[PDB]
Amino acid sequence: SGLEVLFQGPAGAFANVKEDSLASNIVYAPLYTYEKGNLVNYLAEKVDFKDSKELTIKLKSNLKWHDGKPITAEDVLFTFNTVLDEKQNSPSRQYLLVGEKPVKVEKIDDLTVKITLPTASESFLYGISKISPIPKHVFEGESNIAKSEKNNNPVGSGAFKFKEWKKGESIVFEKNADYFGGEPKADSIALKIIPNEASQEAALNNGEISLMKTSAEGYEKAKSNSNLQTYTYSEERLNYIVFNQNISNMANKEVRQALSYALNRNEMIESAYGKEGSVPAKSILVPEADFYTEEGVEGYDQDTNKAKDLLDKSGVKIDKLKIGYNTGRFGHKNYALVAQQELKKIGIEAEIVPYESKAFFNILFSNSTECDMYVNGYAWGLEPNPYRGMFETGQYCNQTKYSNAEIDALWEKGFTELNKEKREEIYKQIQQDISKDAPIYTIDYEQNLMAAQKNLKGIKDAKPSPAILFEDWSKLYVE
Repeated sequence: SGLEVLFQGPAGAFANVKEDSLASNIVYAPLYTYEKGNLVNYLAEKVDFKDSKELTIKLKSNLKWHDGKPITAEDVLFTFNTVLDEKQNSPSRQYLLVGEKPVKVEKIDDLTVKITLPTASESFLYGISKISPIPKHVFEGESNIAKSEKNNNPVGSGAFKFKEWKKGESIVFEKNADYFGGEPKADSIALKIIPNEASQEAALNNGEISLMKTSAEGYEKAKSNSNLQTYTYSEERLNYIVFNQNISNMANKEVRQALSYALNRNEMIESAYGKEGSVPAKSILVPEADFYTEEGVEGYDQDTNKAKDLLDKSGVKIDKLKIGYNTGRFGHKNYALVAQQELKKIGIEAEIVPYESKAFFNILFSNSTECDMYVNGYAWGLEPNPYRGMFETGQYCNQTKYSNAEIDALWEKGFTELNKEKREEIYKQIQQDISKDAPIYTIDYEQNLMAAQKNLKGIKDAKPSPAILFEDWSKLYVE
Protein backbone atom coordinates (compact mmCIF):
# COMPACT_ATOMS: atom_id res chain seq x y z
CA SER A 1 0.00 0.00 0.00
CA GLY A 2 2.71 2.51 -1.19
CA LEU A 3 2.63 5.03 -4.12
CA GLU A 4 5.51 5.25 -6.67
CA VAL A 5 5.57 8.36 -8.88
CA LEU A 6 7.87 8.95 -11.89
CA PHE A 7 9.90 12.04 -10.88
CA GLN A 8 10.75 14.17 -13.98
CA GLY A 9 13.21 17.02 -13.12
CA PRO A 10 16.66 17.85 -11.60
CA ALA A 11 18.67 14.67 -10.65
CA GLY A 12 19.65 16.40 -7.33
CA ALA A 13 16.17 17.90 -6.63
CA PHE A 14 15.96 15.00 -4.07
CA ALA A 15 19.32 16.13 -2.47
CA ASN A 16 17.41 19.33 -1.38
CA VAL A 17 13.63 18.56 -0.94
CA LYS A 18 12.85 22.27 -0.02
CA GLU A 19 14.45 23.27 -3.43
CA ASP A 20 11.83 21.17 -5.40
CA SER A 21 8.11 22.28 -5.38
CA LEU A 22 6.92 18.60 -5.77
CA ALA A 23 8.92 17.08 -2.82
CA SER A 24 8.55 20.35 -0.79
CA ASN A 25 4.72 20.12 -0.78
CA ILE A 26 4.90 16.38 0.27
CA VAL A 27 7.00 17.31 3.34
CA TYR A 28 5.71 20.88 4.20
CA ALA A 29 1.95 21.58 4.65
CA PRO A 30 0.59 25.05 3.78
CA LEU A 31 -1.41 27.18 6.27
CA TYR A 32 -4.24 27.18 3.67
CA THR A 33 -4.87 26.84 -0.08
CA TYR A 34 -6.81 29.21 -2.38
CA GLU A 35 -9.19 28.48 -5.29
CA LYS A 36 -11.59 31.09 -6.85
CA GLY A 37 -11.82 33.12 -3.60
CA ASN A 38 -12.24 29.89 -1.48
CA LEU A 39 -9.80 28.87 1.30
CA VAL A 40 -9.10 25.33 2.55
CA ASN A 41 -7.31 25.21 5.93
CA TYR A 42 -4.30 22.84 6.44
CA LEU A 43 -2.03 24.08 9.30
CA ALA A 44 -4.41 27.10 9.95
CA GLU A 45 -7.51 26.68 12.17
CA LYS A 46 -8.73 30.25 11.32
CA VAL A 47 -7.89 32.77 8.57
CA ASP A 48 -9.55 36.21 8.94
CA PHE A 49 -8.96 39.04 6.45
CA LYS A 50 -10.40 42.24 8.05
CA ASP A 51 -10.99 45.38 5.87
CA SER A 52 -8.68 43.95 3.09
CA LYS A 53 -5.87 45.20 5.45
CA GLU A 54 -5.28 42.84 8.47
CA LEU A 55 -4.82 39.06 7.94
CA THR A 56 -5.08 37.10 11.23
CA ILE A 57 -3.93 33.41 10.99
CA LYS A 58 -4.32 31.00 13.96
CA LEU A 59 -2.61 27.56 13.81
CA LYS A 60 -4.44 24.37 14.89
CA SER A 61 -3.20 23.28 18.37
CA ASN A 62 -0.97 20.16 18.89
CA LEU A 63 0.78 20.50 15.45
CA LYS A 64 4.25 18.85 15.45
CA TRP A 65 7.25 19.09 13.16
CA HIS A 66 8.43 15.61 11.99
CA ASP A 67 11.06 15.75 14.83
CA GLY A 68 8.37 16.24 17.58
CA LYS A 69 8.88 20.05 18.10
CA PRO A 70 5.60 22.02 18.31
CA ILE A 71 4.48 24.22 15.35
CA THR A 72 3.63 27.67 16.85
CA ALA A 73 3.26 31.35 15.76
CA GLU A 74 7.10 31.61 16.25
CA ASP A 75 7.54 29.32 13.17
CA VAL A 76 4.99 31.37 11.15
CA LEU A 77 6.58 34.75 12.21
CA PHE A 78 10.08 33.32 11.46
CA THR A 79 8.88 32.09 7.98
CA PHE A 80 7.41 35.47 6.84
CA ASN A 81 10.43 37.35 8.31
CA THR A 82 12.81 35.03 6.38
CA VAL A 83 10.84 35.64 3.12
CA LEU A 84 10.86 39.46 3.73
CA ASP A 85 14.67 39.35 4.45
CA GLU A 86 16.19 40.52 1.07
CA LYS A 87 19.52 38.77 1.95
CA GLN A 88 17.61 35.37 1.63
CA ASN A 89 16.50 36.27 -1.96
CA SER A 90 13.21 34.34 -1.49
CA PRO A 91 11.11 34.13 -4.71
CA SER A 92 8.01 34.37 -2.40
CA ARG A 93 9.09 37.89 -1.25
CA GLN A 94 6.68 39.55 -3.84
CA TYR A 95 3.71 38.02 -1.84
CA LEU A 96 4.71 39.98 1.37
CA LEU A 97 5.06 43.36 -0.49
CA VAL A 98 2.10 45.74 -1.26
CA GLY A 99 3.49 47.97 -4.00
CA GLU A 100 7.23 47.96 -3.07
CA LYS A 101 6.56 48.33 0.72
CA PRO A 102 6.67 45.27 3.00
CA VAL A 103 3.68 44.15 5.13
CA LYS A 104 4.22 44.05 8.93
CA VAL A 105 4.10 40.62 10.67
CA GLU A 106 3.62 40.23 14.48
CA LYS A 107 2.94 37.42 17.00
CA ILE A 108 -0.59 37.91 18.53
CA ASP A 109 -0.31 34.81 20.83
CA ASP A 110 1.16 31.27 21.00
CA LEU A 111 -0.75 29.99 17.86
CA THR A 112 -1.63 33.35 16.14
CA VAL A 113 0.15 35.82 13.81
CA LYS A 114 -1.25 39.07 12.26
CA ILE A 115 -0.16 40.53 8.87
CA THR A 116 -0.95 44.28 8.36
CA LEU A 117 -0.83 45.51 4.70
CA PRO A 118 0.66 49.05 4.31
CA THR A 119 -2.31 49.83 1.95
CA ALA A 120 -5.44 47.58 1.71
CA SER A 121 -5.73 45.16 -1.32
CA GLU A 122 -7.99 42.10 -1.96
CA SER A 123 -5.01 40.88 -4.11
CA PHE A 124 -3.25 39.58 -0.97
CA LEU A 125 -4.89 36.25 0.13
CA TYR A 126 -3.70 34.03 -2.78
CA GLY A 127 0.00 34.97 -2.33
CA ILE A 128 0.14 34.16 1.42
CA SER A 129 -1.30 30.68 0.57
CA LYS A 130 1.96 29.98 -1.43
CA ILE A 131 4.18 30.40 1.74
CA SER A 132 4.34 27.13 3.77
CA PRO A 133 5.91 27.33 7.27
CA ILE A 134 9.53 26.24 7.92
CA PRO A 135 10.79 25.39 11.43
CA LYS A 136 12.57 28.25 13.28
CA HIS A 137 14.48 25.67 15.45
CA VAL A 138 16.04 24.20 12.22
CA PHE A 139 16.67 27.37 10.13
CA GLU A 140 17.23 30.36 12.57
CA GLY A 141 21.10 30.14 12.18
CA GLU A 142 21.18 30.10 8.37
CA SER A 143 22.50 32.80 5.98
CA ASN A 144 20.90 30.87 3.03
CA ILE A 145 17.76 28.82 3.92
CA ALA A 146 17.56 27.66 0.23
CA LYS A 147 21.13 26.13 0.01
CA SER A 148 21.52 25.10 3.71
CA GLU A 149 23.02 21.80 5.02
CA LYS A 150 19.92 21.70 7.34
CA ASN A 151 17.76 20.71 4.27
CA ASN A 152 19.68 17.37 4.09
CA ASN A 153 17.28 15.40 6.36
CA PRO A 154 14.18 17.63 5.80
CA VAL A 155 12.06 18.35 8.92
CA GLY A 156 8.48 18.96 7.77
CA SER A 157 4.85 19.36 8.85
CA GLY A 158 3.25 17.29 6.05
CA ALA A 159 1.39 13.96 5.71
CA PHE A 160 4.70 12.11 4.88
CA LYS A 161 8.24 12.38 6.36
CA PHE A 162 11.58 11.67 4.65
CA LYS A 163 12.55 7.97 5.13
CA GLU A 164 15.51 7.29 2.75
CA TRP A 165 17.21 8.51 -0.46
CA LYS A 166 19.52 7.02 -3.18
CA LYS A 167 21.44 9.80 -5.07
CA GLY A 168 19.59 10.47 -8.41
CA GLU A 169 17.47 7.23 -8.32
CA SER A 170 14.88 7.23 -5.49
CA ILE A 171 13.50 9.16 -2.48
CA VAL A 172 10.94 7.52 -0.12
CA PHE A 173 8.59 9.31 2.34
CA GLU A 174 6.69 7.30 4.99
CA LYS A 175 3.22 8.32 6.24
CA ASN A 176 3.45 10.70 9.23
CA ALA A 177 1.88 8.94 12.26
CA ASP A 178 1.42 12.49 13.77
CA TYR A 179 -0.21 14.15 10.69
CA PHE A 180 -2.82 16.73 11.95
CA GLY A 181 -5.50 15.51 9.46
CA GLY A 182 -6.94 12.03 8.73
CA GLU A 183 -4.31 9.18 8.58
CA PRO A 184 -2.79 9.12 5.05
CA LYS A 185 -4.35 6.39 2.84
CA ALA A 186 -0.91 5.31 1.50
CA ASP A 187 1.94 4.07 3.74
CA SER A 188 4.67 5.66 1.58
CA ILE A 189 5.46 7.80 -1.48
CA ALA A 190 8.49 6.83 -3.60
CA LEU A 191 9.60 9.31 -6.31
CA LYS A 192 11.60 7.18 -8.82
CA ILE A 193 13.96 8.68 -11.49
CA ILE A 194 13.84 6.59 -14.75
CA PRO A 195 15.62 8.59 -17.56
CA ASN A 196 15.01 5.86 -20.22
CA GLU A 197 11.45 6.72 -21.53
CA ALA A 198 10.65 3.17 -22.83
CA SER A 199 11.50 2.04 -19.22
CA GLN A 200 9.14 4.85 -17.98
CA GLU A 201 6.37 3.34 -20.27
CA ALA A 202 7.38 -0.28 -19.30
CA ALA A 203 7.43 0.75 -15.58
CA LEU A 204 3.85 2.13 -16.07
CA ASN A 205 2.62 -0.91 -18.12
CA ASN A 206 4.40 -3.28 -15.62
CA GLY A 207 2.85 -1.41 -12.59
CA GLU A 208 6.31 -0.42 -11.12
CA ILE A 209 4.98 3.23 -10.99
CA SER A 210 1.44 4.38 -10.00
CA LEU A 211 1.46 7.62 -12.06
CA MET A 212 3.39 9.53 -14.77
CA LYS A 213 3.14 12.61 -16.97
CA THR A 214 3.34 11.45 -20.65
CA SER A 215 3.96 12.65 -24.23
CA ALA A 216 0.97 13.31 -26.57
CA GLU A 217 2.07 9.93 -28.07
CA GLY A 218 2.17 8.27 -24.59
CA TYR A 219 -1.29 9.64 -23.58
CA GLU A 220 -3.02 8.24 -26.70
CA LYS A 221 -1.18 4.88 -26.11
CA ALA A 222 -2.26 4.74 -22.41
CA LYS A 223 -5.92 5.44 -23.48
CA SER A 224 -5.97 2.11 -25.48
CA ASN A 225 -4.69 0.17 -22.35
CA SER A 226 -7.36 -1.65 -20.22
CA ASN A 227 -5.22 -1.49 -16.98
CA LEU A 228 -4.30 2.29 -17.09
CA GLN A 229 -6.55 5.36 -16.50
CA THR A 230 -5.92 8.82 -18.07
CA TYR A 231 -6.59 12.41 -16.91
CA THR A 232 -5.44 15.97 -17.71
CA TYR A 233 -5.23 19.03 -15.43
CA SER A 234 -4.21 22.70 -16.08
CA GLU A 235 -0.59 23.78 -15.52
CA GLU A 236 -2.25 27.23 -14.92
CA ARG A 237 0.20 28.43 -17.63
CA LEU A 238 -0.23 30.52 -20.83
CA ASN A 239 1.93 29.68 -23.85
CA TYR A 240 2.14 32.65 -26.26
CA ILE A 241 4.35 34.59 -28.73
CA VAL A 242 5.42 38.11 -27.62
CA PHE A 243 6.07 40.77 -30.34
CA ASN A 244 9.45 42.48 -29.54
CA GLN A 245 8.35 46.15 -29.78
CA ASN A 246 12.04 47.21 -29.49
CA ILE A 247 11.70 46.54 -33.27
CA SER A 248 9.72 49.31 -35.10
CA ASN A 249 7.66 46.81 -37.21
CA MET A 250 6.48 44.94 -34.04
CA ALA A 251 5.86 48.28 -32.22
CA ASN A 252 3.14 48.76 -34.94
CA LYS A 253 -0.35 47.64 -33.67
CA GLU A 254 -1.79 47.02 -37.20
CA VAL A 255 1.26 44.74 -37.99
CA ARG A 256 0.84 42.81 -34.67
CA GLN A 257 -2.93 42.40 -35.39
CA ALA A 258 -2.09 41.24 -38.98
CA LEU A 259 0.52 38.63 -37.88
CA SER A 260 -2.04 37.40 -35.26
CA TYR A 261 -4.69 36.85 -38.07
CA ALA A 262 -1.99 34.89 -40.06
CA LEU A 263 -1.21 32.52 -37.09
CA ASN A 264 -3.31 29.49 -35.91
CA ARG A 265 -3.21 28.38 -32.23
CA ASN A 266 -5.33 25.28 -33.23
CA GLU A 267 -2.56 24.04 -35.64
CA MET A 268 0.18 24.86 -33.05
CA ILE A 269 -1.82 23.01 -30.32
CA GLU A 270 -2.27 19.91 -32.59
CA SER A 271 1.50 19.94 -33.42
CA ALA A 272 2.25 19.74 -29.63
CA TYR A 273 -0.68 17.66 -28.16
CA GLY A 274 -1.96 15.65 -31.19
CA LYS A 275 -5.78 15.27 -31.37
CA GLU A 276 -6.09 15.26 -27.53
CA GLY A 277 -5.31 19.01 -28.03
CA SER A 278 -5.22 21.59 -25.20
CA VAL A 279 -7.29 24.60 -24.05
CA PRO A 280 -6.97 27.35 -26.70
CA ALA A 281 -6.18 30.77 -25.12
CA LYS A 282 -7.28 34.34 -26.04
CA SER A 283 -7.07 35.99 -22.56
CA ILE A 284 -3.86 37.00 -20.73
CA LEU A 285 -5.35 35.28 -17.57
CA VAL A 286 -5.52 31.44 -17.20
CA PRO A 287 -9.03 29.90 -16.80
CA GLU A 288 -8.32 29.02 -13.07
CA ALA A 289 -7.50 32.71 -12.20
CA ASP A 290 -9.91 35.12 -10.39
CA PHE A 291 -11.91 37.22 -12.93
CA TYR A 292 -10.86 35.19 -16.04
CA THR A 293 -13.18 35.80 -19.06
CA GLU A 294 -13.11 35.39 -22.89
CA GLU A 295 -16.17 37.69 -23.33
CA GLY A 296 -15.22 40.56 -25.71
CA VAL A 297 -11.62 39.20 -25.88
CA GLU A 298 -10.20 39.33 -29.45
CA GLY A 299 -8.43 36.08 -30.51
CA TYR A 300 -7.56 37.04 -34.14
CA ASP A 301 -9.17 33.75 -35.44
CA GLN A 302 -7.01 32.81 -38.45
CA ASP A 303 -7.97 34.76 -41.61
CA THR A 304 -4.99 34.89 -44.09
CA ASN A 305 -6.95 37.36 -46.33
CA LYS A 306 -7.51 39.91 -43.49
CA ALA A 307 -3.81 39.39 -42.44
CA LYS A 308 -2.41 40.50 -45.89
CA ASP A 309 -5.09 43.30 -46.07
CA LEU A 310 -3.86 44.64 -42.65
CA LEU A 311 -0.12 44.23 -43.57
CA ASP A 312 -0.87 46.11 -46.87
CA LYS A 313 -2.90 48.85 -45.00
CA SER A 314 -0.05 49.34 -42.41
CA GLY A 315 2.40 50.48 -45.18
CA VAL A 316 5.07 48.31 -43.44
CA LYS A 317 6.85 45.74 -45.74
CA ILE A 318 8.18 42.47 -44.13
CA ASP A 319 9.70 39.52 -46.06
CA LYS A 320 11.80 38.27 -43.06
CA LEU A 321 11.29 37.82 -39.26
CA LYS A 322 13.11 35.97 -36.44
CA ILE A 323 11.29 33.78 -33.83
CA GLY A 324 13.24 32.79 -30.71
CA TYR A 325 12.23 29.95 -28.33
CA ASN A 326 13.50 28.16 -25.19
CA THR A 327 14.74 24.61 -26.19
CA GLY A 328 14.00 23.75 -22.48
CA ARG A 329 10.16 24.10 -22.80
CA PHE A 330 7.35 21.71 -23.92
CA GLY A 331 5.63 22.64 -27.21
CA HIS A 332 7.65 25.83 -27.95
CA LYS A 333 9.83 24.37 -30.80
CA ASN A 334 6.55 23.05 -32.34
CA TYR A 335 4.87 26.49 -31.91
CA ALA A 336 7.88 28.15 -33.70
CA LEU A 337 7.93 25.65 -36.66
CA VAL A 338 4.12 26.03 -37.14
CA ALA A 339 4.39 29.88 -36.81
CA GLN A 340 7.02 29.69 -39.62
CA GLN A 341 4.80 27.58 -41.95
CA GLU A 342 1.83 30.00 -41.34
CA LEU A 343 3.91 33.20 -41.97
CA LYS A 344 5.31 31.92 -45.35
CA LYS A 345 1.64 31.96 -46.59
CA ILE A 346 1.49 35.83 -46.23
CA GLY A 347 4.98 36.13 -47.86
CA ILE A 348 7.27 36.11 -44.76
CA GLU A 349 10.46 34.00 -44.30
CA ALA A 350 10.60 33.42 -40.49
CA GLU A 351 13.97 32.11 -39.19
CA ILE A 352 13.76 29.89 -36.01
CA VAL A 353 16.35 30.68 -33.26
CA PRO A 354 16.75 28.05 -30.51
CA TYR A 355 18.02 29.35 -27.13
CA GLU A 356 19.03 27.28 -24.05
CA SER A 357 16.84 28.31 -21.04
CA LYS A 358 19.27 30.77 -19.22
CA ALA A 359 20.29 32.53 -22.54
CA PHE A 360 16.57 32.68 -23.52
CA PHE A 361 15.38 34.62 -20.42
CA ASN A 362 18.56 36.82 -20.56
CA ILE A 363 17.57 37.92 -24.13
CA LEU A 364 13.73 38.08 -23.46
CA PHE A 365 14.17 40.33 -20.37
CA SER A 366 16.44 42.80 -22.28
CA ASN A 367 15.89 45.58 -24.87
CA SER A 368 17.72 43.34 -27.45
CA THR A 369 16.46 43.34 -31.10
CA GLU A 370 17.83 39.78 -31.78
CA CYS A 371 14.26 38.36 -32.45
CA ASP A 372 11.05 39.99 -33.78
CA MET A 373 9.04 37.39 -31.78
CA TYR A 374 9.66 35.11 -28.77
CA VAL A 375 7.63 32.03 -27.83
CA ASN A 376 7.25 32.02 -24.03
CA GLY A 377 5.02 30.75 -21.20
CA TYR A 378 4.16 32.30 -17.81
CA ALA A 379 2.43 31.03 -14.64
CA TRP A 380 1.57 34.11 -12.48
CA GLY A 381 -1.02 32.44 -10.15
CA LEU A 382 -4.78 32.77 -9.42
CA GLU A 383 -4.70 36.51 -8.53
CA PRO A 384 -4.56 38.70 -11.69
CA ASN A 385 -2.40 41.61 -10.25
CA PRO A 386 1.13 40.17 -10.83
CA TYR A 387 0.19 39.41 -14.51
CA ARG A 388 0.90 43.18 -14.89
CA GLY A 389 4.59 42.04 -15.05
CA MET A 390 4.13 41.18 -18.78
CA PHE A 391 1.98 44.22 -19.78
CA GLU A 392 2.51 47.34 -17.59
CA THR A 393 4.88 50.03 -19.07
CA GLY A 394 8.40 49.74 -17.51
CA GLN A 395 7.99 46.23 -15.95
CA TYR A 396 11.20 44.06 -16.03
CA CYS A 397 9.17 41.18 -17.68
CA ASN A 398 7.89 43.70 -20.34
CA GLN A 399 11.24 44.88 -21.79
CA THR A 400 9.46 43.76 -25.04
CA LYS A 401 7.88 47.26 -24.63
CA TYR A 402 4.10 46.82 -24.64
CA SER A 403 2.77 50.30 -23.60
CA ASN A 404 -0.84 51.43 -23.02
CA ALA A 405 -1.08 54.21 -20.38
CA GLU A 406 -4.90 53.62 -19.97
CA ILE A 407 -4.44 49.86 -19.29
CA ASP A 408 -1.46 50.79 -17.01
CA ALA A 409 -4.04 52.88 -15.03
CA LEU A 410 -6.56 49.93 -14.97
CA TRP A 411 -3.92 47.56 -13.49
CA GLU A 412 -3.39 50.02 -10.56
CA LYS A 413 -7.18 50.59 -10.22
CA GLY A 414 -7.79 46.77 -10.04
CA PHE A 415 -5.04 46.51 -7.33
CA THR A 416 -6.64 49.21 -5.06
CA GLU A 417 -10.36 48.39 -5.78
CA LEU A 418 -11.59 46.51 -2.60
CA ASN A 419 -15.09 45.67 -4.06
CA LYS A 420 -15.00 42.12 -5.61
CA GLU A 421 -17.65 42.86 -8.32
CA LYS A 422 -15.86 46.13 -9.32
CA ARG A 423 -12.48 44.23 -9.46
CA GLU A 424 -14.21 41.72 -11.81
CA GLU A 425 -15.30 44.60 -14.18
CA ILE A 426 -11.77 46.15 -14.18
CA TYR A 427 -9.97 42.80 -14.99
CA LYS A 428 -12.64 42.08 -17.64
CA GLN A 429 -11.76 45.49 -19.27
CA ILE A 430 -7.96 44.74 -18.99
CA GLN A 431 -8.43 41.31 -20.72
CA GLN A 432 -10.54 42.94 -23.52
CA ASP A 433 -8.41 46.09 -24.09
CA ILE A 434 -5.08 44.16 -24.00
CA SER A 435 -6.40 41.71 -26.69
CA LYS A 436 -7.25 44.77 -28.90
CA ASP A 437 -3.51 45.79 -28.75
CA ALA A 438 -2.21 42.24 -29.65
CA PRO A 439 1.01 42.67 -27.56
CA ILE A 440 1.11 38.82 -27.68
CA TYR A 441 -0.43 35.97 -29.70
CA THR A 442 -1.99 33.71 -27.02
CA ILE A 443 -1.67 29.97 -27.98
CA ASP A 444 -2.96 27.68 -25.15
CA TYR A 445 -3.53 27.16 -21.41
CA GLU A 446 -0.97 24.33 -20.96
CA GLN A 447 -2.49 20.97 -19.95
CA ASN A 448 -0.71 18.05 -18.20
CA LEU A 449 -1.27 14.57 -19.82
CA MET A 450 -1.28 11.94 -17.02
CA ALA A 451 -1.41 8.09 -17.04
CA ALA A 452 -1.79 5.95 -13.85
CA GLN A 453 -2.75 2.40 -12.81
CA LYS A 454 -6.56 1.76 -12.85
CA ASN A 455 -6.10 0.99 -9.10
CA LEU A 456 -4.76 4.53 -8.14
CA LYS A 457 -7.70 6.00 -6.12
CA GLY A 458 -8.29 9.42 -4.46
CA ILE A 459 -6.85 11.44 -7.45
CA LYS A 460 -9.79 13.98 -7.42
CA ASP A 461 -9.57 14.25 -3.56
CA ALA A 462 -5.77 14.72 -3.77
CA LYS A 463 -6.53 17.63 -6.26
CA PRO A 464 -4.16 17.64 -9.30
CA SER A 465 -2.09 20.88 -9.04
CA PRO A 466 0.67 22.56 -11.09
CA ALA A 467 4.32 21.76 -10.11
CA ILE A 468 3.35 20.08 -6.74
CA LEU A 469 1.33 17.45 -8.78
CA PHE A 470 -1.25 17.05 -5.91
CA GLU A 471 -2.44 19.49 -3.22
CA ASP A 472 -3.11 16.68 -0.68
CA TRP A 473 -1.03 13.48 -1.00
CA SER A 474 -2.87 12.02 2.10
CA LYS A 475 -5.94 11.28 -0.15
CA LEU A 476 -4.13 8.97 -2.64
CA TYR A 477 -4.02 5.12 -2.38
CA VAL A 478 -3.67 1.94 -4.56
CA GLU A 479 -6.85 -0.28 -4.41
